[PDB]
Amino acid sequence: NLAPLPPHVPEHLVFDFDMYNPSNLSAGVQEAWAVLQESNVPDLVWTRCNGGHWIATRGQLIREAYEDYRHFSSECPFIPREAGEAYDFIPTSMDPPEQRQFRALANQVVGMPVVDKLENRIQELACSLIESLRPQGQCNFTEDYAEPFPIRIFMLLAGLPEEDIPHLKYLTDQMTRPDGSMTFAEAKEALYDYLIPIIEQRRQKPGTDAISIVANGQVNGRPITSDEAKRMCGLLLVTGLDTVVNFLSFSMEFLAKSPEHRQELIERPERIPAACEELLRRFSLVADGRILTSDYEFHGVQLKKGDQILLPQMLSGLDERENACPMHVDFSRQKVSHTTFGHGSHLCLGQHLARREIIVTLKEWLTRIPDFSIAPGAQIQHKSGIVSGVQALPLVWDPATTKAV
Ligand code: HEM
Ligand SMILES: CC1(C)[C@@H]2CC[C@@]1(C)C(=O)C2
Ligand SMILES: [C-]#N
Ligand SMILES: [K+]
Repeated sequence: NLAPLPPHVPEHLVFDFDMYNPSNLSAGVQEAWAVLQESNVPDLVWTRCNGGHWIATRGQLIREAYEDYRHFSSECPFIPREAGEAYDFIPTSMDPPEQRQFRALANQVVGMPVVDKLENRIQELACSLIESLRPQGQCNFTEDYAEPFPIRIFMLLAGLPEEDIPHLKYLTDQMTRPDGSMTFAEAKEALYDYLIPIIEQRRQKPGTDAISIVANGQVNGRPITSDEAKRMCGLLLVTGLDTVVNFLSFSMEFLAKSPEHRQELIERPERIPAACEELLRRFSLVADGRILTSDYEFHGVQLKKGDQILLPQMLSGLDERENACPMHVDFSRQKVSHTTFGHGSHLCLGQHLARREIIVTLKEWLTRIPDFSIAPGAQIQHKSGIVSGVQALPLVWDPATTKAV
């Protein structure tokens, strides 16, 4: 239901947006969040949904808030409060100065130099998945590619068996888009239950995989603790299993619906990187936030110590103040402004991996299956949460229009 309005919040600022089930969800998840940017809606509103919390609705305030870690702390970054309180992943639950030492370690496992180590495997897996599908003339995109492609790359990098994917993917989904079977804290404890013996094993007998690297790592010249190792590795599983998986489906849904845009990339494949950036703006999908460390007046609004504020990464690039005609996809857009990978000191470490996976998917799919569409009569359903997503994506094509490479 709606939580009682706290005394410090003016009634004129209330807008009861539900981030886990927004009212306009049938029109598409980005469209549903974009209701927060309609002419009647203030820059900063309070929703009584999900325990009650602020929402910044415009890219200027979202950016400003992500920059100001002094007032807007990452200690409690998820809504609802019980999720944000339980949330203890590293580095994401930490503020500078303490956060930074852990970033460098995490960067060692998921950063640009590891994208180079994985380059050929990424390329090979994309091609082999797509070639297997190509003659079928149809697929369920979410299960047949969007999941297996980034997840199998992640499980390889982490040296975890592919048979563990259904369990880990269930747990990860409960943290970002819960179905009600588990609280965030239960899902977290089950993820840690999984990781504890693995971290033990790999500190005793280190391998080359990402878990071994983290668990035997140093932070600013000193040994990482077992606890600390567990809390990153937890973060890495979540990051490996959810965002790219969902983003791929938004992108491919759009391409299936937009022959002109597919055409553009088939005829001008050099535009694929710019196209990746524009889709990252248009189909942005993350929304977490921060907790107020003290009473603070922010843009004429009185925020109180301990208030949660949702700072939707998704909204900055959709803000017409940042990008003209923001719901239009324009691969030639001159300045693509977005905060899809976050903003400030927690800027996504995985972004170089993500872009590689997106760019590879677009190139290799369009090479083999240039001409495809949504299955006739299918209605595509989205789901909203910390990371929003696509429930299912049935595609079809004529195998006669495809090319085995
Ligand atoms: C399209 C795909 C992706 C999107 C949209 C995305 C988005 C984000 C966002 C918005 C944050 C910041 C959260 C905050 O400020 O509270 C973040 C942090 C992070 N991401 Fe990603 N991400 C993607 C892919 C990945 C991948 C594939 C990995 C793993 C290889 C990854 C690893 C991380 C890590 C380790 C952090 C934490 C950095 C820190 O807290 O200092 N991300 N991501
Ligand atoms: C909000 C995020 C995208 C960011 C990386 C994974 C994620 C789900 C987090 O818990 C922090
Ligand atoms: C990041 N996910
Ligand atoms: K916490």
